[PDB]
Amino acid sequence: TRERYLFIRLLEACNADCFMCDFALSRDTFRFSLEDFDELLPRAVEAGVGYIRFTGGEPLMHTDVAELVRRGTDAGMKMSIITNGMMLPRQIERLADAGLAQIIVSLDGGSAATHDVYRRSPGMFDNGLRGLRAAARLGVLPRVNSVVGPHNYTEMPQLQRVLTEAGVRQWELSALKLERAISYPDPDHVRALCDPVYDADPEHMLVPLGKRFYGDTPEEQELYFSDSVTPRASAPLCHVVDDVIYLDGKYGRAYACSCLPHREGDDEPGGAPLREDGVIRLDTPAFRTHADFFRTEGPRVCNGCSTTAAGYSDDIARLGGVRPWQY
Ligand SMILES: C[S@@+](CC[C@H](N)C(=O)[O-])C[C@H]1O[C@@H](n2cnc3c(N)ncnc32)[C@H](O)[C@@H]1O
Ligand SMILES: Nc1ccn([C@@H]2O[C@H](C(=O)O)[C@@H](O)[C@H](O)[C@H]2O)c(=O)n1
Ligand code: SF4
Ligand code: SF4
Repeated sequence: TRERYLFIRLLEACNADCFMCDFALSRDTFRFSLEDFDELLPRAVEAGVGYIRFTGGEPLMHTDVAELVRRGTDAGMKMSIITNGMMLPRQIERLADAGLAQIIVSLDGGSAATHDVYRRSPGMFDNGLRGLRAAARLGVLPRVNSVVGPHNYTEMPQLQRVLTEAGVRQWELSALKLERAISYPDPDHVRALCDPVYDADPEHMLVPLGKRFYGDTPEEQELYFSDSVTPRASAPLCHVVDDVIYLDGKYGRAYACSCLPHREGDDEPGGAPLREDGVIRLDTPAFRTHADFFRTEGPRVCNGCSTTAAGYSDDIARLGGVRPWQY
């Protein structure tokens, strides 16, 4: 059994205003507690978890995020945080001293003039880049998440050499996901600008993780451009559901991957309950049933997968294993 990733949606509140996320302008009051994390830690330790990644709205708004990293690290967990970067320069020193192993910053443009518009938060791009440079010199692994659609794909060649020059060592480039259909006016122009980004020398240019956001095979690219179906785990099986646990903190839901919490599917809550009798438990029979469904059906029904997770499952299918921070 491999080293698993545990996502915790610490909170839903956020300080940004992104057009594409439900937590834009969220002032929700739920806060995942240190008491919850103390009960969860031994359960994740025996569940084979080696990575705990904090997400949500904006985790740097959680007043305990540094103490959570400190306690997770003291239990042997490789700690990671996904942030929009606005507060990262102010907290990266304390986070690094607390044992933070990886920082993920979400950038959706090659410059402040575009990113700060997409997230409607002037100064967020600049603070994200500072926090990445500061994390690099503090020994933290710097990764960037990018969401790309018709509105910003021409910026990706510029973001690539910005990230490269800044010392970022991992880059997720995944497609915009919305309920409504997403159509590019000219898919050939998307390939003409973005194929060189993926065809760059990884020795000199940061090329993104996993699959290309518009697909790798001609069939995947047709399914993405013509029918807005995002690339997912190929092959017959998805193996991400064995290595990833995503805890929707506010509600009581645990998911077998980091994209299934954002799906629609049924109407009753997705995933499985995190608690059985007020007691936090992992890999419950309901959770194993939830994961078993998407292990078989994921490659066939999942319209909201990410490029990182698709490449993760494929490496398990072809190679039998993944490198440390492949998720
Ligand atoms: C919900 S955010 C929470 C962490 C932090 N607030 C941030 O943005 O980096 C987690 C990731 O999901 C991405 N995301 C948000 N809305 C998305 C969408 N509609 N389609 C694809 N990715 C999305 C964001 O870019 C971010 O990298
Ligand atoms: N509408 C959305 C919004 C976010 N996500 C996923 O959220 C994950 C997280 O919350 O941590 C991220 O790691 C991942 O990059 C992103 O793709 C999604 O799948 N669909
Ligand atoms: S900063 Fe993160 S949580 Fe907030 S609206 Fe943007 S993507 Fe959503
Ligand atoms: S195929 Fe489905 S279950 Fe598997 S990683 Fe992608 S979204 Fe998750």
